[PDB]
Amino acid sequence: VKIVTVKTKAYPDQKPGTSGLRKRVKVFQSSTNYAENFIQSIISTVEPAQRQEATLVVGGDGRFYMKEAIQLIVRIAAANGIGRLVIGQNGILSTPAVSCIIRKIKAIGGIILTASHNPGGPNGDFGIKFNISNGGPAPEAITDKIFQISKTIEEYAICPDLKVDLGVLGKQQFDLENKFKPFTVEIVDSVEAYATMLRNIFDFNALKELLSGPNRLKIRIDAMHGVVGPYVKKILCEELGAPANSAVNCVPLEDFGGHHPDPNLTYAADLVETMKSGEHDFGAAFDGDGDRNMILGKHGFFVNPSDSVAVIAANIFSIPYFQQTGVRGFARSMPTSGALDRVANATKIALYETPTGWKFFGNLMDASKLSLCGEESFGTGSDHIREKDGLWAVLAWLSILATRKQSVEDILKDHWHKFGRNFFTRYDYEEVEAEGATKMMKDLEALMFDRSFVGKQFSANDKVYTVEKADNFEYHDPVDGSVSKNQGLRLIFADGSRIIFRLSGTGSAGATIRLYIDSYEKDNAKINQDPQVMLAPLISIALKVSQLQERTGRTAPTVIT
Repeated sequence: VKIVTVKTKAYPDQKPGTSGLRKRVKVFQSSTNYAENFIQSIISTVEPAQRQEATLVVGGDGRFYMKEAIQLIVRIAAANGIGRLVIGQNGILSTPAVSCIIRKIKAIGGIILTASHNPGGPNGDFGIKFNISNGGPAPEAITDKIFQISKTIEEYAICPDLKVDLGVLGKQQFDLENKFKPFTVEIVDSVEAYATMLRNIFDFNALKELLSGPNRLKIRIDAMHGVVGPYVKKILCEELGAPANSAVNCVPLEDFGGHHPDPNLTYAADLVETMKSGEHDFGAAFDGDGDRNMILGKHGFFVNPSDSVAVIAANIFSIPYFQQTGVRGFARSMPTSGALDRVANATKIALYETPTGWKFFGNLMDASKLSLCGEESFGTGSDHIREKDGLWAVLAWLSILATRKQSVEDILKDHWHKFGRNFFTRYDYEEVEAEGATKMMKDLEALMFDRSFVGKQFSANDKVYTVEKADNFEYHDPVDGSVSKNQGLRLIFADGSRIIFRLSGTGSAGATIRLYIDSYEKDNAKINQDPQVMLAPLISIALKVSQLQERTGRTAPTVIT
């Protein structure tokens, strides 16, 4: 094969985010050298002398355009000097799988091809997510160096001619012009090292007895035709012996079957109506790249992502991996509820509150300060890898069910009766007109920082909301030293009830108003009723303290999660 150089005109908008360069498919396929240029930028952050002894792990969630994009990574990685590429078979490799392989084979980094929950197809999204040597996402320091290069690029190296076969397992060797070392591509099974890792984490025998045996937990797993499909079939059906019909939508489709891979009650409605009938005992779903998870009990019983990390924390020793490794720290993102904190307090194990997004988690896990962690955005994880893991949260749940021999609903009533219930909901108030939102946060800040603000009692119908604290939350990272300022408006009432405001604004379309409400409760009687009734005073109070409709006109939430 020959190494030929292509002259190129650089780009203004290729700024990689904390989740890599995301853009609608059209940008990639119609814009001359868009992809080619970004791939060559990623590769160019790798210093020349290290290219030969290096192995990059490549692979994606399976959406449209994944394939010739991988074929681009190959020819550019090859001309560029990269010694070896370990690609999942047929390009498939889930996000938790790509971290697990990087970490395992001691690779320089991976190049995951996933637009995560954002849809796929000809007119849907795409994206090049770069991860680094520890298996986690590239840090700001690295993402921006990719940015400085994407913007100033003149020419990229390529082997036009080179075309590997993604279906065939095993090693393929190619000879590059005037190069004394061959370029090695290596096709790995997509599920094997990942299931091998899971095998030493969990007790697959206890589980096999639970899914196969006389008592047979009748589970229902929907994979929304995303990357987890193979992994669900292989690990739950073949190895654990789950009846083949337990796995729904487990075949990788390019457009995810014309739908959104978002694991939430709204988007994964199909699974939820099927779960309503009562046959099944357990249900669960995952997003695009499968590092997110939705847990469901008999008849549809929604286990809130916040309460969930807290249940796995309150039964963590039921898992073989925690019993031999030890739990050296608990953690969550600030908008996520206080349920994990009622568990974390009971123990002399550290608890960290952090801004939204894995790097925060990642840094503590590398600093050996965190073992189990969660998010309210349907995210759960541990230090076993360096990204979140959908399927690992479902299996931790099945291991608790196996040890406990209780239904999911009873597990939550026991949790809320020993720990107390943090009622939680989330109001997504989509895209508003800039000027109001900015004002409301400012008036509320002026109101919240007042000399007479704290100590004051607020009320409506039942509970008295005495303000014990107030601020606009910022974080000082203990590891890379960064300070993430103004992360969210915080309202803290003495019993534990909170209200968080998160303004994800864009000088492009408009600005998102996120209303997060954590309402704690400890009464034996008040706990078992519905959250919308139990949170209602605190929901209106949020509107009466912020004076929400007053500067926006918005009545209802676009999405309730």
